[PDB]
Amino acid sequence: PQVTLWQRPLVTIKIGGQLKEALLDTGADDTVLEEMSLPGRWKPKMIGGIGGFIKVRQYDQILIEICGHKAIGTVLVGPTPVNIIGRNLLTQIGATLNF
Amino acid sequence: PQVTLWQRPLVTIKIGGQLKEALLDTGADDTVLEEMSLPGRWKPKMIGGIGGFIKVRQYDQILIEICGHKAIGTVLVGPTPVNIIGRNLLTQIGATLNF
Ligand SMILES: C=CCN1C(=O)N(CC=C)[C@H](Cc2ccccc2)[C@H](O)[C@@H](O)[C@H]1Cc1ccccc1
Repeated sequence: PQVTLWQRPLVTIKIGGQLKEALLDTGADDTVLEEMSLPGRWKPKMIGGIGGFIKVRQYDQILIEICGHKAIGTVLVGPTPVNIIGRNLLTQIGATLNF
Repeated sequence: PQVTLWQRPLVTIKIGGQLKEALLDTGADDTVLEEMSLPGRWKPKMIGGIGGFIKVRQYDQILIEICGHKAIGTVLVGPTPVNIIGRNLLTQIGATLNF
């Protein structure tokens, strides 16, 4: 859909069987979701924001349905306040920005 | 234009007669800018982010030109790694997210 930006662009995602809201974020290179339980193995990596660097777990090959469109990619879960869908998935869902 | 999200959506702003490069960021509610010289009539504020809080100077009624659309709004200057155009301005250049 076209989303305007008078409101936060939130979408439901279904991930790991769980349903969440998540912010569509063209500013973020990566997708980071708050702690939740995901299956599979995983690695520790850390990422920056404003404010500073949080430690996180890299999960690869993980399947998300984002607004129902589907996709697989790396998710980082860790201490965010908001679950963020960043350009690695926004690209598979085919998102664009138009001005 | 239409920005595809393979690469970061960087754009040039002219702000206070200085030329910067910034990120069009749909997940940020405000515009925050690295430290720079502004005509200093401003207030303390603190914005939150990933990985912590940072402390910013709030200026409003700043004219910004973000591509040749001028937009006027509140700008938070402060210790961010990257200049970020958030939704308060994007709505003013009319930007949309689409998929
Ligand atoms: C990867 C996420 C870090 N990040 C943030 O820290 N902020 C903060 C910007 C205001 C919000 C995400 C956010 C929104 C609301 C609450 C918490 C986080 C932006 O929307 C994100 O793109 C991004 C901007 C950024 C890019 C590169 C280096 C530093 C920062």
